[PDB]
Amino acid sequence: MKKGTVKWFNAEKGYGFIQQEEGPDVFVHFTAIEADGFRTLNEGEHVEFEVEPGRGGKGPQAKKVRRI
Repeated sequence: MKKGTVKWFNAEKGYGFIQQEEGPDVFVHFTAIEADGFRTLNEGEHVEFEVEPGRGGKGPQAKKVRRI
């Protein structure tokens, strides 16, 4: 499980990328956010994402994202 602030999350297409203390590179989609309402994050806000293996096109994906 990883936690960090988001840098940008395109809701139009349904994709985004979260950044941690260092800002590696995680693949997150609108269908990967688990919140109470509209599945999406906020630019400059904190959110916990669960990097998964066979989930992200590149590898580690936010299989489980949470609003913070």
